[PDB]
Amino acid sequence: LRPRLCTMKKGPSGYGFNLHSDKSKPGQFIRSVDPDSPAEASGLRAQDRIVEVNGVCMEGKQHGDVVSAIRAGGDETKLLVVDRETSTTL
Repeated sequence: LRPRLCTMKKGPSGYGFNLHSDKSKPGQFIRSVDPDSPAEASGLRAQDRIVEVNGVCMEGKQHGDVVSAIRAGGDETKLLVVDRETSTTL
């Protein structure tokens, strides 16, 4: 599965997701997505990692800097996200 774009327009309750850091892995991940939210409708899923915000790479950025990038876009955001890697050599 490859990176997917989730495009959403903000409602009165925001987009409807929680963004958080991981214990082990770098990057900002989707903790949860609210039912019936703009976020859910856009295809965003729990455990997704944010790769880009509005076409800008988020690699190496701290949590607050990804949050600011999302907020800076005003009433809309476009998140390029990927699910967690599921490939292991044994």
